[PDB]
Amino acid sequence: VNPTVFFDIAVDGEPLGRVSFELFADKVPKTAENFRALSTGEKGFGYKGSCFHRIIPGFMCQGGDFTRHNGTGGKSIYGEKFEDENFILKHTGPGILSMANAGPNTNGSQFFICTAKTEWLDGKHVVFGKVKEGMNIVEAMERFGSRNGKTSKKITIADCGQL
Repeated sequence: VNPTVFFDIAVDGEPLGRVSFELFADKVPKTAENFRALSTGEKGFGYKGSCFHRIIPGFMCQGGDFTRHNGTGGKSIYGEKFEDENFILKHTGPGILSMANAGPNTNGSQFFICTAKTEWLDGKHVVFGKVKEGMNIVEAMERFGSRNGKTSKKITIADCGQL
């Protein structure tokens, strides 16, 4: 019953593979719905064509800034920001999908895919999904990151939607 969405990833425009995510709409419905709708584009804006602007191997892949492409932009389907819905779910290991923010109750569209256990983010970032298929594709993306987060090739969401 929880929705599944997919990203088709490209590296300098060459297809890499597909990642799918289960979104925990049963526990964080408002946060899950934002990501779902941005993945389908159904409200007229969303993730298709956007990049992963920050990738730190052994930590996380960050994306979702579809307005400024660098970590300073994005917006949710509810407005420019929305509240921290709850902190029921924790950052338990690789494959966790969590919201980026700039302080309490500042969620927009940016997110990150953890590639390690990040327990120091518990209670500060809302966890709302996990990788279901294609964790190997996330691992492949990670190799284009660097310690300061700048990517060596352009990592883009070439297509996305709901399965």
